[PDB]
Amino acid sequence: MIQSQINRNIRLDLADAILLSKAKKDLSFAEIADGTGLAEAFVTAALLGQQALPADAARLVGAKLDLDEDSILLLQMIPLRGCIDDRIPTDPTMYKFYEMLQVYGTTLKALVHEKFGDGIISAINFKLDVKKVADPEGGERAVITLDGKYLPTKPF
Amino acid sequence: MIQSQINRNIRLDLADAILLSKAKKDLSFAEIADGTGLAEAFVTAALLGQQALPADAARLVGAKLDLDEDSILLLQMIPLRGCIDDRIPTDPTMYKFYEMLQVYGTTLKALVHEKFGDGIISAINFKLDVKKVADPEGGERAVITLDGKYLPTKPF
Amino acid sequence: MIQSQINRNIRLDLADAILLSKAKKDLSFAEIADGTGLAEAFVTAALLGQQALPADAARLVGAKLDLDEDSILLLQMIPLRGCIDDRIPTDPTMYKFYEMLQVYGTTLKALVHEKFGDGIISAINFKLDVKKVADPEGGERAVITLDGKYLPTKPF
Amino acid sequence: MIQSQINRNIRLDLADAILLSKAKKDLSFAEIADGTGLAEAFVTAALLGQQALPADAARLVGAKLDLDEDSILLLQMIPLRGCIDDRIPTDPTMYKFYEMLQVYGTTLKALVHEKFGDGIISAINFKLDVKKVADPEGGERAVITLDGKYLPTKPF
Amino acid sequence: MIQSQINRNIRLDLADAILLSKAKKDLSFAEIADGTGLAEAFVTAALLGQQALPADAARLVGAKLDLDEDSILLLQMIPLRGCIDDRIPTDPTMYKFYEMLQVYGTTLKALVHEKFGDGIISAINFKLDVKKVADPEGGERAVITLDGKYLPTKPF
Amino acid sequence: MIQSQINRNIRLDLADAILLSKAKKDLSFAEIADGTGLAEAFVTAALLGQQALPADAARLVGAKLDLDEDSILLLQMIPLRGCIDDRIPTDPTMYKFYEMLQVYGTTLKALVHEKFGDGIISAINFKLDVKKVADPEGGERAVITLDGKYLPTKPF
Amino acid sequence: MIQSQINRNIRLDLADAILLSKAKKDLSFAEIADGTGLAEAFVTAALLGQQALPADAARLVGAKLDLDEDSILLLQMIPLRGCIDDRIPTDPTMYKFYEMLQVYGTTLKALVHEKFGDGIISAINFKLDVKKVADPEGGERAVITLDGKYLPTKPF
Amino acid sequence: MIQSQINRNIRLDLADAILLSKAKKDLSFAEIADGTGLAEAFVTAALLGQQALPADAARLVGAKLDLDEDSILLLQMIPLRGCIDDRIPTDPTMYKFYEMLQVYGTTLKALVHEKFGDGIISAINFKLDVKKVADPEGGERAVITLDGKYLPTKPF
Amino acid sequence: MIQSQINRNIRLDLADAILLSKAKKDLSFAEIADGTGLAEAFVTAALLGQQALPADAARLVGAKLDLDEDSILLLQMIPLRGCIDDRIPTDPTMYKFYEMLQVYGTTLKALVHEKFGDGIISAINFKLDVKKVADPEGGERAVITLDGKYLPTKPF
Amino acid sequence: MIQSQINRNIRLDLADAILLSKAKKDLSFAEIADGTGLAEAFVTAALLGQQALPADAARLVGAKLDLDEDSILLLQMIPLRGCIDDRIPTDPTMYKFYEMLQVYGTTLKALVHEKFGDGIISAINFKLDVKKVADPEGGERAVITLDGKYLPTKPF
Ligand SMILES: [Cl-]
Ligand SMILES: [Cl-]
Ligand SMILES: [Cl-]
Ligand SMILES: [Cl-]
Ligand SMILES: [Cl-]
Ligand SMILES: [Cl-]
Ligand SMILES: [Cl-]
Ligand SMILES: [Cl-]
Ligand SMILES: [Cl-]
Ligand SMILES: [Cl-]
Ligand SMILES: [Cl-]
Repeated sequence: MIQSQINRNIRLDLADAILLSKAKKDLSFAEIADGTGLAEAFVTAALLGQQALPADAARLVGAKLDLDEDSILLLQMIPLRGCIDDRIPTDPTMYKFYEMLQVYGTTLKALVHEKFGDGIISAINFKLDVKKVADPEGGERAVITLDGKYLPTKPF
Repeated sequence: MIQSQINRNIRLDLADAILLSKAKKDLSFAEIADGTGLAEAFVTAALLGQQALPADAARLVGAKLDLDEDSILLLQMIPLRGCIDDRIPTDPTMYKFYEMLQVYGTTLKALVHEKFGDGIISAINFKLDVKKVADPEGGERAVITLDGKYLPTKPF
Repeated sequence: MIQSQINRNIRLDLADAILLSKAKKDLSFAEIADGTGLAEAFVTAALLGQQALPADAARLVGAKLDLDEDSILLLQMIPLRGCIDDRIPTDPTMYKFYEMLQVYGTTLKALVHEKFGDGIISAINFKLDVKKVADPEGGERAVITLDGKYLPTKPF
Repeated sequence: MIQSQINRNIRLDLADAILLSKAKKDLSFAEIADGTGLAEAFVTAALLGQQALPADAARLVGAKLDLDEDSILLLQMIPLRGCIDDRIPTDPTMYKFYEMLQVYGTTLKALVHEKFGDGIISAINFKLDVKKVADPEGGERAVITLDGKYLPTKPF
Repeated sequence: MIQSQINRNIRLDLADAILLSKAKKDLSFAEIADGTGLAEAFVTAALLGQQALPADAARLVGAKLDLDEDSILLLQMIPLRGCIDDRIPTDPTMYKFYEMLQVYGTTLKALVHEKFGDGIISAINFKLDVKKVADPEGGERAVITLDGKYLPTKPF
Repeated sequence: MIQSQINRNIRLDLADAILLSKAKKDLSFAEIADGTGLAEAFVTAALLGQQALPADAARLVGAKLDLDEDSILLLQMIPLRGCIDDRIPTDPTMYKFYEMLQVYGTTLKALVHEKFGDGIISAINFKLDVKKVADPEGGERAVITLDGKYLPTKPF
Repeated sequence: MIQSQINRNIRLDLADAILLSKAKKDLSFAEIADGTGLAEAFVTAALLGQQALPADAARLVGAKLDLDEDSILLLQMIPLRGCIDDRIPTDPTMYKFYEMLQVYGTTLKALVHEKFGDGIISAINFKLDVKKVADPEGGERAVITLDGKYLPTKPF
Repeated sequence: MIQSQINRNIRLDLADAILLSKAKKDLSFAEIADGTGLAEAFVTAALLGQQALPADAARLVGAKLDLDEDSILLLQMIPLRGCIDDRIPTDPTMYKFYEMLQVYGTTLKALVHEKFGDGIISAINFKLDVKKVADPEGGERAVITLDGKYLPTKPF
Repeated sequence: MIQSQINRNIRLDLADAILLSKAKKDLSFAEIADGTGLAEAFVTAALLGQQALPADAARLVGAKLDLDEDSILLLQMIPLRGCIDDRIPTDPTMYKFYEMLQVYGTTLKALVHEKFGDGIISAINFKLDVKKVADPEGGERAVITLDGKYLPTKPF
Repeated sequence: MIQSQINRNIRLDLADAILLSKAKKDLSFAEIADGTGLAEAFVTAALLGQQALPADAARLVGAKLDLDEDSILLLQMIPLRGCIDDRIPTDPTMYKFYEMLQVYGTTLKALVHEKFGDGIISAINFKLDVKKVADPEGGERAVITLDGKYLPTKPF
């Protein structure tokens, strides 16, 4: 039977223990998500308390990280989602995504309505991925792809 | 000589004036960006107060929207950027982007450090586009691509 | 061409003007929505800056309330949604709905997960209605029906 | 003799103990509420620290979840209600109920005053239920019914 | 037909107009409420935008303050209630009532539960009055009486 | 010699222990303050961390609740007062009192200045009591009396 | 009859007009307060919207600053007090008094409870002055005296 | 070698242990500071985590309160200063000093600039004392003196 | 006589006026500060409402920007300082100085105490300059130098 | 393989442990960073949880401070950065750098755009140093140099 959480700190504590294990084993997130059938981002978001793993993926990543039974079971719980400590990120890496919203949120609204119509892009019916790409000027670029279903507001 | 703003309300007031004129003339953002050299997202951001237009583009959009000279000039100022009224958006369209951060923010961090290293994805060396694609299962998907340069932290 | 807002105050200023005109003419919301083809909840929300009316409905309610042409046009814009002044309602009537969330919000989470799965009830593919019902123990009850599409989260 | 709580953290910690014991036993909220004489939504709220169970119900559920006597006693205490961590939910499932308020809160005010009068719909003399039903267009909808007593403001 | 507001500022602006008028006429609130059939605190609350006046009362107080027709009309509207600018009062006279809550809030909960049970003291079915008495050790005391209906929460 | 706290959490954890003790022994707040020479509301506030008990009261309540000697001593310190977790109450019982302030707070200011003059009603030279009184329309009413010294501002 | 305000902006806008007049005329606060029978801290605070001037004083300053009669009448009304824009000063001169509270706030408490007892030092029955006095080590110090009554807290 | 803190809770936890010890032994702050050569306000602020003791003072107060060597050493650390839990005090005693700033804050600024000039009054080159002075009209007055160097701003 | 401000919006509104004027005349801050005797950073801060100009400088920049006499006089007032609209900057250029404090805040504390001792670095006895230095690796750096006086805290 | 953190408290707790060890051994930060290859500001930031140490440096400082292996590993993780407890610093030493931003933030934007163009100064590609210079007038000045790469904004 589906089980769900109501206090994010139970899964966030476990996130921290997972990350300590990961480090001691010198693991990558790519290699933890290998063999689960599930994208890097999805599996990583789960370890970090933001998705549920199916029973088999839970058992497999739990094997790779030496997790007790209670942990493997926590990973299959539907989480109380929300990874930002207090609304606005302090961490520069995370912050720059928030800054993208402070610069473009209204343009994104404006252009979503023009191209699709009244309503929203889903973050539920949704995938993302992060791709490292060569910058043609030297260095590297991240291509983060947000792929969500257009959901129209339709009048009643 | 480059000129800059310190109070966002001046450009955000102009943005409202622009949208009314835009509505009266029944224009699209695609049409307004036509003949500027500049991507739709970049030109939309500027009208909405989040980017400067070069003089030529400013005159060009300004003639389309029948803007006065002060307005054409304001559009060339470097803005006091920040489009969200009060940190967290109320508007469902804008809010879903914020929610993507609440679900994936720590995943984006984790994976950025794994793939690139210690540093950040730029919001300044950056590009975004919004693309509509049909959904195999019916409907339209929005694919929003955030494209930023990786900037490493290096020890000193 | 679809036109969208970015500053809630334009439509909220217009809502206040509409509400004064309404009261001068001694109209109900029922009678303003009558003839539009649209549900009284929808037309009301539109008046109050939270939905867009189609042009014909905008002209009808325009004529009823004696609104000018720019006002009828504003009523057709896709709003910057968000009716609460500062996140938490101060008004007792509005506040009690919030209070229902403070009491039942985790129970709603738990029961959505058990009855539907991992995901959300949509507020976009959505309708609500308010019905007066006699209370067998004297007086009147409000039955408020919130009706939204289940959107699952599925792993990727 | 009636007993009451002043710090939510005591029943919320108990909430988390309950959900782990629930998860370990692979129980459902429906089967914990069975035999209590009480709605599923009522008993769940109580598990999650938002209502008091009567001693008979507290004893029945405590023996389902193997809880100690101090816990069975806590469940009968009148709680310090408020399930939301910091005012605005971060969890998308919970958040969408809040989003319903951001969009329709003033419509609900307007329509309660129109249909009932000056006053409020009670969150106390109140019930709720959640039903799953097929959507004629395909998929499933949730029907959440909020059923409260109208309490008039009467002048003095 | 009943009419209601959704932005407190329209009625708060009218409050400031009422009070300038009152000052110029050197009127008290006792005198404005006289002949109204309504308690001083009720009529005052209404002038200050926190209650609605019946039509006769509104015309009567408007006669005494020389208010235009729209104003007399605004006083009959159901207000968007909430007199505190930004949640916590800055003004020392108002702040003390807030302080009484910081000191006695939890005692009031405890003693409401013990004396009545699980539920709330109504703020809607409610009367308020302020009485000046002599202090036995010299000076004056304020005896403020909050008189609200007990509404139990009962299981469902 | 007089002893005082600077962090509310010491006394509030103590309150949680007191309430647990109290619940086991199935005591009321009536019976705990009995024998104390002090008003029910004063003694309850003290147990809840919002008042100091004198040593004899501290001893008498400590024997009834079976508290250790360090606790009986803590009960005697002058508290770091402030019972609301985070400024606004989430609990519907405590919240109605905050709502009374949102509706009537400016009316209280206004009427205080009219009856007494420029200054404040004391919450330190203060008492409160709660009484049940049957409502002749049916059920029960809570009559809460707030009784505070008037303290004028006088120019200097 | 005493008149009072409920919106601070009305008196704060007047403070701004007073200050520009005061500058045009190159006046000091000492000169404005002279011949008034009142301390410069008191009179200045009134001009700044935080105290009420008695009628005589009000007419005296109003003459100095060339104020209209509505402004002289406003200076006699009882203000909605609170001079800090948003809880915490941004101004370095003002902020430093706030920093004195962050460093020494708990000490002040501890030492008021030691020297006087349970209770508070008044900000209402209160005098304030500011002296420039040379520093024996060189330069100038500021000596600011907060002279307030001790208001005890005792059982009931 | 000078040592400093970055997390206030280490010294604030110690502060609570000091106060429990102080109470158990029934000491006063005047007697803890006596023999130290240091002003009572200074020594008290250090005990409460807002100043650092020199090593001999740290040893001397540690003897009187029976503290361990880890504690005595902590007392000598330069603290992370900030005694107010969350910006605005909840405690009536501490709050009144905050209210003094809400009333007199702009006046203190206006009178600093008049009497000294453009700059600030120091909270660092600063002392404060608290004297009891009986009132001509009866009871006692607290005369708190804030004595800080004046630091001008001057153009560069 | 020294004249000071107490509402930042008067000088910030002027700041905007100055900025439009500046842009119309296509002037740099470098050139406006020329001839005033004052550092470009000082003169710019003044224009932006964060410093006062001496009469002569105010009349010079006044001539340059075509300001009227009330303005030239506002430029000479001691401002109510604080340039950030709502505590945390939204603008990427201003935000990165805030991020400097989030990353290095505690390091600056720790190193200040190690190198100078207990106390602060002044932001009043202070100056800053911004200098463009070529980066060896390609492009440009800004070297921003903050030059403040060490003000010790020492006991009393 | 690179390891990163998502919860600042793990490393902020280690920072507290480091500082106590550091206190006990009476070390300075200059000594701890000696032999590290790395600047003092860089290494201190790392101990305080705001930078990652390369393995050799981690091993060195761990030896000096007697840190266990889990700790030496932690210091190599990429941190969840953000040293400020709750956005605005309470500590006077930290606070003055925040005030520099409230006074000069917009001046820094302005001069950055004039001297470099549209864009930001990096806090990532960044060096920071703190130096003591004798004050020609008497005492010591702190010169903090912030040295960051300029990152331009250009249209796409
Ligand atoms: Cl969604
Ligand atoms: Cl960037
Ligand atoms: Cl949705
Ligand atoms: Cl209710
Ligand atoms: Cl249900
Ligand atoms: Cl109610
Ligand atoms: Cl008081
Ligand atoms: Cl008081
Ligand atoms: Cl200082
Ligand atoms: Cl300073
Ligand atoms: Cl950067």
